[PDB]
Amino acid sequence: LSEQLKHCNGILKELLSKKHAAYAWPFYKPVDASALGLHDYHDIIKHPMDLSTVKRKMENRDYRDAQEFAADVRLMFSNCYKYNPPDHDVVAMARKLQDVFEFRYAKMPD
Ligand SMILES: COCc1nc2cnc3cc(-c4c(C)noc4C)c(OC[C@H]4CCNC4)cc3c2n1[C@H](C)c1ccccc1
Repeated sequence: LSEQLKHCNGILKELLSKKHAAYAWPFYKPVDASALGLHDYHDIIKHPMDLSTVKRKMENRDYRDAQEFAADVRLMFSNCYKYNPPDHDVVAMARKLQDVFEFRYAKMPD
Protein backbone atom coordinates (compact mmCIF):
# COMPACT_ATOMS: atom_id res chain seq x y z
CA LEU A 1 0.00 0.00 0.00
CA SER A 2 1.03 3.68 -0.57
CA GLU A 3 1.67 5.81 2.58
CA GLN A 4 -1.82 7.43 2.25
CA LEU A 5 -3.40 3.93 1.73
CA LYS A 6 -1.57 2.71 4.91
CA HIS A 7 -3.34 5.59 6.78
CA CYS A 8 -6.69 4.53 5.16
CA ASN A 9 -6.06 0.87 6.24
CA GLY A 10 -5.36 2.12 9.83
CA ILE A 11 -8.69 4.06 9.80
CA LEU A 12 -10.49 0.94 8.43
CA LYS A 13 -8.99 -1.23 11.26
CA GLU A 14 -10.14 1.40 13.84
CA LEU A 15 -13.73 1.53 12.39
CA LEU A 16 -13.84 -2.33 12.74
CA SER A 17 -12.26 -2.31 16.28
CA LYS A 18 -14.00 -3.09 19.64
CA LYS A 19 -13.54 0.64 20.61
CA HIS A 20 -16.38 1.66 18.17
CA ALA A 21 -18.40 -1.64 18.04
CA ALA A 22 -21.39 -0.14 19.99
CA TYR A 23 -22.25 2.14 16.95
CA ALA A 24 -20.15 0.56 14.10
CA TRP A 25 -21.84 -2.90 14.05
CA PRO A 26 -24.74 -2.05 11.60
CA PHE A 27 -22.00 -1.12 9.02
CA TYR A 28 -19.95 -4.38 9.41
CA LYS A 29 -21.82 -6.33 6.66
CA PRO A 30 -23.96 -5.55 3.58
CA VAL A 31 -27.58 -4.54 4.44
CA ASP A 32 -29.61 -7.80 4.07
CA ALA A 33 -32.75 -5.99 2.80
CA SER A 34 -34.87 -9.23 2.57
CA ALA A 35 -33.84 -10.41 6.11
CA LEU A 36 -34.66 -6.93 7.62
CA GLY A 37 -38.00 -6.61 5.69
CA LEU A 38 -36.64 -3.55 3.76
CA HIS A 39 -38.23 -4.51 0.38
CA ASP A 40 -37.70 -0.92 -0.98
CA TYR A 41 -33.96 -0.78 0.00
CA HIS A 42 -32.47 -1.67 -3.46
CA ASP A 43 -35.03 0.64 -5.19
CA ILE A 44 -33.72 3.62 -3.08
CA ILE A 45 -29.98 2.65 -2.67
CA LYS A 46 -28.40 2.02 -6.13
CA HIS A 47 -24.80 1.49 -4.78
CA PRO A 48 -24.77 -0.41 -1.44
CA MET A 49 -21.55 -0.16 0.63
CA ASP A 50 -20.36 -1.55 4.01
CA LEU A 51 -17.06 -2.00 5.91
CA SER A 52 -16.62 -5.73 4.91
CA THR A 53 -16.78 -4.61 1.21
CA VAL A 54 -14.28 -1.73 1.90
CA LYS A 55 -12.00 -4.32 3.67
CA ARG A 56 -12.21 -6.80 0.71
CA LYS A 57 -11.43 -3.92 -1.75
CA MET A 58 -8.41 -2.75 0.37
CA GLU A 59 -7.12 -6.39 0.67
CA ASN A 60 -7.50 -6.83 -3.17
CA ARG A 61 -5.62 -3.47 -3.79
CA ASP A 62 -8.82 -2.21 -5.56
CA TYR A 63 -8.33 1.34 -4.11
CA ARG A 64 -5.63 3.20 -6.12
CA ASP A 65 -5.62 6.23 -3.72
CA ALA A 66 -7.06 7.60 -0.41
CA GLN A 67 -9.80 9.58 -2.30
CA GLU A 68 -11.23 6.32 -3.80
CA PHE A 69 -11.26 4.65 -0.31
CA ALA A 70 -12.91 7.75 1.29
CA ALA A 71 -15.60 7.83 -1.48
CA ASP A 72 -16.70 4.25 -0.48
CA VAL A 73 -16.73 5.03 3.31
CA ARG A 74 -18.80 8.22 2.64
CA LEU A 75 -21.11 6.31 0.18
CA MET A 76 -21.84 3.88 3.08
CA PHE A 77 -22.84 6.83 5.39
CA SER A 78 -24.75 8.64 2.56
CA ASN A 79 -26.83 5.45 1.89
CA CYS A 80 -27.75 5.40 5.63
CA TYR A 81 -28.77 9.13 5.55
CA LYS A 82 -30.73 8.64 2.26
CA TYR A 83 -32.74 5.52 3.30
CA ASN A 84 -33.48 6.23 7.02
CA PRO A 85 -35.43 9.11 8.63
CA PRO A 86 -32.90 11.48 10.31
CA ASP A 87 -34.24 10.78 13.89
CA HIS A 88 -33.69 6.94 13.60
CA ASP A 89 -31.21 5.14 15.96
CA VAL A 90 -29.08 3.80 13.00
CA VAL A 91 -28.56 7.43 11.75
CA ALA A 92 -27.27 8.46 15.25
CA MET A 93 -24.81 5.49 15.01
CA ALA A 94 -23.80 6.56 11.42
CA ARG A 95 -23.14 10.19 12.61
CA LYS A 96 -20.86 8.94 15.46
CA LEU A 97 -18.87 6.52 13.21
CA GLN A 98 -18.57 9.24 10.47
CA ASP A 99 -17.16 11.64 13.16
CA VAL A 100 -14.47 8.97 13.98
CA PHE A 101 -13.77 8.59 10.20
CA GLU A 102 -13.68 12.32 9.21
CA PHE A 103 -11.42 13.44 12.13
CA ARG A 104 -8.83 10.66 11.48
CA TYR A 105 -9.07 10.97 7.62
CA ALA A 106 -8.21 14.71 8.13
CA LYS A 107 -4.83 13.56 9.70
CA MET A 108 -3.78 12.10 6.26
CA PRO A 109 0.03 12.34 5.76
CA ASP A 110 0.95 14.89 2.99
C1 LIG B 1 -30.15 -6.42 16.60
O1 LIG B 1 -30.81 -5.77 15.52
C2 LIG B 1 -30.93 -6.54 14.35
C3 LIG B 1 -30.22 -5.84 13.24
N1 LIG B 1 -29.25 -6.40 12.56
C4 LIG B 1 -28.91 -5.44 11.59
C5 LIG B 1 -27.93 -5.44 10.59
N2 LIG B 1 -27.74 -4.42 9.77
C6 LIG B 1 -28.56 -3.31 9.88
C7 LIG B 1 -28.37 -2.27 8.94
C8 LIG B 1 -29.18 -1.16 8.94
C9 LIG B 1 -28.94 -0.06 7.97
C10 LIG B 1 -27.78 0.74 7.83
C11 LIG B 1 -26.47 0.59 8.53
N3 LIG B 1 -27.94 1.67 6.94
O2 LIG B 1 -29.26 1.50 6.43
C12 LIG B 1 -29.82 0.45 7.05
C13 LIG B 1 -31.17 0.04 6.58
C14 LIG B 1 -30.22 -1.06 9.88
O3 LIG B 1 -31.00 0.05 9.75
C15 LIG B 1 -32.16 0.22 10.58
C16 LIG B 1 -33.39 0.12 9.71
C17 LIG B 1 -34.14 -1.21 9.83
C18 LIG B 1 -35.62 -0.83 9.79
N4 LIG B 1 -35.68 0.62 9.50
C19 LIG B 1 -34.47 1.10 10.13
C20 LIG B 1 -30.41 -2.05 10.81
C21 LIG B 1 -29.59 -3.19 10.84
C22 LIG B 1 -29.72 -4.31 11.71
N5 LIG B 1 -30.55 -4.59 12.82
C23 LIG B 1 -31.57 -3.70 13.44
C24 LIG B 1 -32.84 -3.66 12.59
C25 LIG B 1 -31.05 -2.33 13.86
C26 LIG B 1 -31.95 -1.35 14.27
C27 LIG B 1 -31.51 -0.10 14.68
C28 LIG B 1 -30.17 0.19 14.70
C29 LIG B 1 -29.26 -0.77 14.31
C30 LIG B 1 -29.69 -2.02 13.88
